[PDB]
Amino acid sequence: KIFKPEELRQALMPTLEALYRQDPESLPFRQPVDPQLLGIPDYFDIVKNPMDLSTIKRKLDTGQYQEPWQYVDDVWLMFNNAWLYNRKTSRVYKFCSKLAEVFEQEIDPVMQSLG
Ligand SMILES: CCOc1ccc(C(C)=O)cc1-c1cc(NC(=O)c2ccco2)cc(-c2c(C)on(C)c2=O)c1
Repeated sequence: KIFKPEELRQALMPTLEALYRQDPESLPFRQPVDPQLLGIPDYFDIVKNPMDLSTIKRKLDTGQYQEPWQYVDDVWLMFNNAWLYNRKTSRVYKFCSKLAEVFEQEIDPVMQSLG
């Protein structure tokens, strides 16, 4: 179907806020990765399509998504980037896995209610 921006925002924002409420696990993901500020200069050699919570939130707030799977795609892109770049034993990788667990619990009833 065709989705109105306000409809997508009201339905999907709670799933995004569930990620933000994870503390400390959302902290690596709330703003875009700046490899200079973080001291990880090889980041963009590995992560070619960056994504983060602030970008997703702004896109959802300002109507940049036409349909809900575009939002889901961006969330998983953020997770996949972090699992690709960070080592399996690293703190940031483990934090990512926690966010993905939360997202999987929240997203399916919302997607079913949408469409
Ligand atoms: C270099 C190691 O950091 C990273 C490496 C890789 C990635 C990714 C997303 O692949 C992200 C980080 C990372 C981590 C944290 N915090 C913690 O790990 C933490 C908090 C408490 C305990 O541990 C904050 C920020 C951060 C940002 C993005 O914007 N601001 C502002 C920030 O502070 C970035």
